[PDB]
Amino acid sequence: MKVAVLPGDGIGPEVTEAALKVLRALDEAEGLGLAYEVFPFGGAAIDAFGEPFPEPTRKGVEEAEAVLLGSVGGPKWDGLPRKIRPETGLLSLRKSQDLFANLRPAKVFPGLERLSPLKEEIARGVDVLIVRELTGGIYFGEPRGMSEAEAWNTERYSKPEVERVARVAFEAARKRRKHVVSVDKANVLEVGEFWRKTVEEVGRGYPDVALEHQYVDAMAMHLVRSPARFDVVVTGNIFGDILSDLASVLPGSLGLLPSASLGRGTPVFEPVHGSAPDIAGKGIANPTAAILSAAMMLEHAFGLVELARKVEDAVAKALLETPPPDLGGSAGTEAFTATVLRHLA
Amino acid sequence: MKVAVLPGDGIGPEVTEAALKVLRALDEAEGLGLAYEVFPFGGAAIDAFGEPFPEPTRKGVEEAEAVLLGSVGGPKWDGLPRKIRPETGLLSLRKSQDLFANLRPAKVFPGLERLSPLKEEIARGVDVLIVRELTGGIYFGEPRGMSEAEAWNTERYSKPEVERVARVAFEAARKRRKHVVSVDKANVLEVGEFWRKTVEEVGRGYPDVALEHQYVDAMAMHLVRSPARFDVVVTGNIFGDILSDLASVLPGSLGLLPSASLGRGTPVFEPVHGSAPDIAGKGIANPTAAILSAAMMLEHAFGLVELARKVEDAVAKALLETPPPDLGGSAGTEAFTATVLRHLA
Repeated sequence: MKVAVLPGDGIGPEVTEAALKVLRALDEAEGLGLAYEVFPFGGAAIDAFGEPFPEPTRKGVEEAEAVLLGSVGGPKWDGLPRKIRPETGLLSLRKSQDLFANLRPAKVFPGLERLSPLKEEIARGVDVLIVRELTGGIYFGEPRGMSEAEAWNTERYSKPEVERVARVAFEAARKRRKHVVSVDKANVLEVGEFWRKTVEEVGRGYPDVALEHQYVDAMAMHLVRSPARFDVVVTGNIFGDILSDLASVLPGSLGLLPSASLGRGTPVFEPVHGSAPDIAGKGIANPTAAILSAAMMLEHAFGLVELARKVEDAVAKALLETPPPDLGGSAGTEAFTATVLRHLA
Repeated sequence: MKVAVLPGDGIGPEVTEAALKVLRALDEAEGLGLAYEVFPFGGAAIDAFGEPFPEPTRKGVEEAEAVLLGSVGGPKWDGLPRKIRPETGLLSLRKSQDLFANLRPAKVFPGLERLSPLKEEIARGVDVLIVRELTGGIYFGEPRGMSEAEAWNTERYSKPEVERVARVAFEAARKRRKHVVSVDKANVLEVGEFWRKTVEEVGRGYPDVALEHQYVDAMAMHLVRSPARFDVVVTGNIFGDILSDLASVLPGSLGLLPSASLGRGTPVFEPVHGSAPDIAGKGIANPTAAILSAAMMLEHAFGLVELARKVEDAVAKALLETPPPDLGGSAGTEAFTATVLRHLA
């Protein structure tokens, strides 16, 4: 299990250690054969190499089976030239690995329905995985341009692009509840038609997975009204953005949202929360996302689905017994991780 | 005050009269000078002239200062060829009047928070009005096409298109809580920056209306997290399409949603609910959306903001006191209407 650990800035190092504590334990039990090395990345990397994504790291992730990222960025490095901005390190990582699918789970752990904006009958059971396309669509399609009279942008999609992301969606589904729902606007847009069409074809290869189609506007409604009825959701770029964020407000807290990016190269797992520099070092940083990103790494990168669950359950019960400050608690980073490890046994 | 009443099909004429009953009542007390006429539309016009939007009607809307539409379409005409479909009548009526702005308000009536999918604390105070541009956007942008290997579509906007819709939003804000919120994807799309700068200018014409800009993805979260902080939300076609659908679930029931379509021609005010033939006749039809549509006509078509407010409140109280079947109640259409009419005095 070769893991490249890029802790990053702010609280990154704090929560990453917490995730590593859980992994080191699981290894001391199941005998996974872990083998990690931490690398400088983002702001940290900048202050030592003058670049957010140095070569020793670029090579380190190039030879690791998976990369566990912490946070990146901080008011200090935020105003530099785009070429060396800490955010640019992430783009360069993604690009170098051809990571085209971005996975974002939203789950209302049994017991924390209180935190959800939704009523408790509707939040109870939410566990949706939003798979989005990261490298195409209106966001990158040309032409694009402006004037004083008009502006324009082109949403373009090609077969290979839709097939790739469609496959990660069906594969992901295979490990979950076997239901996929492709989102598009086939009723009005050519690209919608093209998307629906290509997904269907790809769906043929996974006849054991329940496929469904939903227009983006009709889907925006269901996520609020009845999110619990969904498993995997797969959609194009910009719609992936809108649906991911709409899905993220369901659980009720940024600190319990892991994330992942799969593609041709080394997969990247990392929390969705920011660096939170002004709380960095004080301890008290919520490690739920990082630990859950690790859970995701086990499930996806190494396909140990069963262990990923064991971890999630442990952090599930952990959030109820010793809620970290964010959830109105005291359990700091170190204490909380401990309570996870207790249940992990 | 000339109103062209196009009852429509299904419960169309049932809910519309209720509205008209209230408009007559208001006409007496407040000395309005109401002057309306009912013309055949949708299936009814097909049943009489052989087309959904026959010339006699088309003339009526042009002579009128506002149209009060009911519902349209049903099983009897669904099996008709496109050119004659009742749905096609709408497109004809909209196109003919140059209707470019679509106003869809969503509001959680005090006391009826239990229906919302949101928690009572969040869903309380919701009174958001979404203005969406209908004639531009990726929906009708060119170049747009599909092949065997790829599909493309052009999101395109011009100063004339963005300026005219923005104005309807500002004008709308003044009659409301004076705040306006434009939604775009300016951080990555050339059209979004263009939309933002253009709305920013139009905005300098209403120094009183508070203006804030928000990315479409961020807005999808805000409407769920805290919909009670928004007054008028203005945006483009597709984005407006999604946001309206989203905001619609907030109230809890489709029957309480009125809508309007302003433009260069005769404005159109109608309920979002379908024709519901399966209840057309046997009372029970909730006339709320219709009455609200009439109230919407007064504020927007005739500027009687005050008298509009009066109706909204009356109907509001009527919901608690005499809830219609579809709101767990028993009050029939006439029954309900009377209670509304009671509170109008």
